[PDB]
Amino acid sequence: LGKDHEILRRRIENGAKELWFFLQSELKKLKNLEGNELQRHADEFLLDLGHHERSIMTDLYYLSQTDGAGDWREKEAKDLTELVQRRITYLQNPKDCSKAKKLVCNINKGCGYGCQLHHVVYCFMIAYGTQRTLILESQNWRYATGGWETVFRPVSETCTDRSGISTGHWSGEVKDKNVQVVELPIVDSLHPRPPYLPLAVPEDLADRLVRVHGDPAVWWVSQFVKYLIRPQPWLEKEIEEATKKLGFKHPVIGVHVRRFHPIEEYMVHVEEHFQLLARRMQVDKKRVYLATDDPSLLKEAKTKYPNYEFISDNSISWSAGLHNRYTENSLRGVILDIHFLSQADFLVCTFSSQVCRVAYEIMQTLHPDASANFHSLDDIYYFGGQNAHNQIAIYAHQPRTADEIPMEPGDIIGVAGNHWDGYSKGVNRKLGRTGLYPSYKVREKIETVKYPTYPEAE
Amino acid sequence: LGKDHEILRRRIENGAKELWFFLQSELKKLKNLEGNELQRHADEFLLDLGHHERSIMTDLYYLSQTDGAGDWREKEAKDLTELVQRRITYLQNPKDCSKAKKLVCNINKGCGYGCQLHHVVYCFMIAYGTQRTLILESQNWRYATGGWETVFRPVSETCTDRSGISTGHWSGEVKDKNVQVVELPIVDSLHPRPPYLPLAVPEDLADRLVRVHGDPAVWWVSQFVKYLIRPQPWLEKEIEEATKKLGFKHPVIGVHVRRTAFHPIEEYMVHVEEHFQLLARRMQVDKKRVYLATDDPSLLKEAKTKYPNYEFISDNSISWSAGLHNRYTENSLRGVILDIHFLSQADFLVCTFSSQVCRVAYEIMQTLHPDASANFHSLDDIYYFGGQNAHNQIAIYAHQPRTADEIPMEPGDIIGVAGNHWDGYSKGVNRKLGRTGLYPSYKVREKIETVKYPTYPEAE
Repeated sequence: LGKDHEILRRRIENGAKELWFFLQSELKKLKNLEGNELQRHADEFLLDLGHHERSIMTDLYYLSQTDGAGDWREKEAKDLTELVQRRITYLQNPKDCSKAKKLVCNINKGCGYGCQLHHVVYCFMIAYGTQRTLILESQNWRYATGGWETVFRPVSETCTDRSGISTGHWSGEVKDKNVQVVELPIVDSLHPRPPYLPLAVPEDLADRLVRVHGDPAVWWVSQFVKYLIRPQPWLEKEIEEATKKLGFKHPVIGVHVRRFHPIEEYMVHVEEHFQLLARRMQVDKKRVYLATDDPSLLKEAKTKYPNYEFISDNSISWSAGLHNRYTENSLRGVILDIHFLSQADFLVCTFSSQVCRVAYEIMQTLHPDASANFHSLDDIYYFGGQNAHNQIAIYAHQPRTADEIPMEPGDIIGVAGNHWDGYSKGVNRKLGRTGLYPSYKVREKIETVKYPTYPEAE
Repeated sequence: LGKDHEILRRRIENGAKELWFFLQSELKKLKNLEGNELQRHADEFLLDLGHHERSIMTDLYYLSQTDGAGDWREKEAKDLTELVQRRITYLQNPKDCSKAKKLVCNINKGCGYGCQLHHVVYCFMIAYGTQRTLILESQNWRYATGGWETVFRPVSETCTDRSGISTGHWSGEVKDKNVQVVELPIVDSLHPRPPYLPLAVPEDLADRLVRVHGDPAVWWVSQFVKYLIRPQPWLEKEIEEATKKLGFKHPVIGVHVRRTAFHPIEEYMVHVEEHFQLLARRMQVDKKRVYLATDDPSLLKEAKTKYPNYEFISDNSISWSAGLHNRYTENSLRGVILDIHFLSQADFLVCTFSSQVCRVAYEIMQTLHPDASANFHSLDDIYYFGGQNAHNQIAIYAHQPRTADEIPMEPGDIIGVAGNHWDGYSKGVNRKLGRTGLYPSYKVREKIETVKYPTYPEAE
């Protein structure tokens, strides 16, 4: 046992105990107050509770790093991603492309870039589960009519055509067993649905992922996002150029405001996380990378928060003007916004937005475990077309109001979202009742699927 | 890293985060309430907070045990005890008693049993640090005039005689280097004071102690209590007989109510009930049992009627099991020994640490578990040893006072702690500023003190 590990564990334990002592005393005094004197004491109470709670979270962070734990998690998370990327590269590059089993995906889904990119991810994951090389068709792509390879590297180096003896639309893995080239439609009306969909994770990787990562579902999704967005050299140059031009530097918190939530809703979580980071590092300046579709928000945020340095992409052209002809005008902004949001140390946004979801997923590829480096103002993490997200009640709950649902340990709860107020909303599937329940009284139900493991990739 | 260790660490982290969400939401609702709506909401707020807080503590307990941590902590605590007890046994049993350096302690201090036992402990710790065999003088002991050896084993098997070529009262370890037999007085007016006193721990054990125990100071004190209270075979049979006669079984919480400051029984039982609610999260509590030791003869009846679901066990004996032993021990010694025993054997201790008896029980409790430093709640004082050196802390987070009763602090300020008010604030002196007042208990860290004790390597 590590000495620092035990010191930190006891201070976390005693810190939470002193917090319980503090809460009982101040709440007792709070009961004998009225009116304006009650307002001040409650506000001072909350300010004192914030620093106390952040000291517990700080010791918890030190605990996750102490006695070689941080180095092991970086090493283990690096081996897991290198294993998956090697499996994907092996699948994507068969020796003879003319006799390879293939799955065809068309990027031209009737939606925006964030939704279109998630379409190819859902394509890629199903291709991975069916042992089919992913062939991406992207002619007349709305963001770059030259195709996908105009911006990113091709999804394969040896097999990029759709030649084969037989071709058919998706109708089932067993039914399409002897169909060489299977065309996959959008997830909206896919039938039959294979098991190779979020939020399940590969059964052969589940034990190692749960040990290393707080949300293995996003990590699995992120491995296909990571492979897809391997940039062409010109784009890699542009990204490095924008980093120098914009002065993107750490520490920095990414904020994505899609437009309704005022800027103050986003900033109260930015200010709170900067106070947390200040407990364990020097914060030279509070930096926020602002990505928004509201052009009047940048000047609103700068004047409302004069002690914050706001970094944002306002360019009307690529660094090299030659690239303006091959990419649609709005592709530059979304690629840069998603990049810098994914590079940030913390992400404040709304997970109902595809753009923040993509940035959150890429963030998981840049750190051993960045599952908690976010705060969404509405939805929890999800993937379009995922199977049902279920939780398991660990502690009993008896409803206080009619809006709450009862829970017994072992009950399967289908969560709709987290209200970030101590309660979550969902359906108790054992009863068919939908309502609120304490968020701490449930745990996540991690699903697994028997994927191919591709032993030849070694 | 172990999988359960990582799952528990995250659930503790996420459980604390959801607690912060819950606190922010409900406190914002409380700001817009009046009268009975405010009272009823806060009470339901407290009830929800308690269960939520106990789930975090429960996960923290599981964290302390996962992936072989519990078994390792037990074997390491066992090795540290057997090492110290070997060193004490080696010192106390020299081959040639006539030539051995000695320290003479007289048990007949003008105070009660708890105070007298701690006097010998303070003797034994100094004798350990000065490499002198402890010679215990206990004739006309007010609890057993036949001597200390009437109840417990003698402190030595080979050297209980006080012969030496020279003798003198304590005048300092340097001046007494050639005084073979040194008489040590009470700690009250001891001059000069040696470094072998609480709350410092031996520096050769300090690293392993901090790694394994939450309060190494009590553990170091408990080693000398453990060696002294080695019972004679008849006392060992009495304790075994009283255990069966009282029905003492686990789980059980020890409660000591000394009333000769007054605390109502509810002041103790709120922490008794809270700890049983905690234990009910990780074990099936067949019955809420309490061992009650008190100097108030009417309290046992009061506790039974006010808490009908509790099984109250207490010492009520008028004599030993074997009546022969009544003739050699004073009547009150039986109750104190049995109370200290069963309080120390309890899974949790609720009392007032200003009472010597509860402190003795808390110290002995440390010899019964790997780390029982947190298995208590005192209604007043924090732990202390009579005559200890200044108990200091180190401020780790800055504090700006809100009221005139608070003191400011900066990281690194040595804080002399006077006590913990158990309301989030402690009371002490900022020695840098010379100011005394309140400060948040979580903003300071314990300052562990070390002393170069002899290590007695020949004892291996």
